[PDB]
Amino acid sequence: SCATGPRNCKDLLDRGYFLSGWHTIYLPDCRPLTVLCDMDTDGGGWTVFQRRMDGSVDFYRDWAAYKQGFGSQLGEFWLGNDNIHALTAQGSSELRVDLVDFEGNHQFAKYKSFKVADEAEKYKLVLGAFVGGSAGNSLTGHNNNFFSTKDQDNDVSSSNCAEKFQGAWWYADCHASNLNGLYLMGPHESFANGINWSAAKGYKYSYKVSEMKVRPA
Ligand SMILES: [Ca+2]
Repeated sequence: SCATGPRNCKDLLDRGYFLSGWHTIYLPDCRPLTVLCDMDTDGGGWTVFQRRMDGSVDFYRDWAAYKQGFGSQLGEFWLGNDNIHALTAQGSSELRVDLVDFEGNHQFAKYKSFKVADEAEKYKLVLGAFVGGSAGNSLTGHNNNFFSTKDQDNDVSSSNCAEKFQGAWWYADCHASNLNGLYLMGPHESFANGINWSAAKGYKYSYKVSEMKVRPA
């Protein structure tokens, strides 16, 4: 129950769950949620809120879809903005982004803190210092931006970034990263509308794998 249950994947790691997989955690208001724990990468204890791997799931979705979450525990998913807010509300959480290209290269980026606000604040990103990683830094430029989807434009562009770049993100005008973009399978001719992390592979290369995950700082 909520009284003794784990709050996140680090609690689960501490209790001896050493394999990655789906486990029940209890959010701050006691709402139970099934989450994916990455117990392997970089010490383990990471709660995964976004996964792309094969293009099986459509990510070009509306506000309601991103709010509640969508996809599959067996594959690709977005955990949901209400869930991500709740998970990052208590304490301080570090963010790790893991990427794999189509050539087999693994790259990563790490940030010292990560929070998303509530729906009233349009799931605004509150991002701490870049730590490092082979992927470089394509998220700091998104700090303090609201989340936007195709049907709800909260970006700082005269354009509709989510529609123009075919994703959903804390778009500014418009992006350095676009991990909820189209699954375009490596090099693409269209500009900046793929699973792009521009500090590493630029605006015309879409990654094979994306994983976004959090753990107590
Ligand atoms: Ca706009």
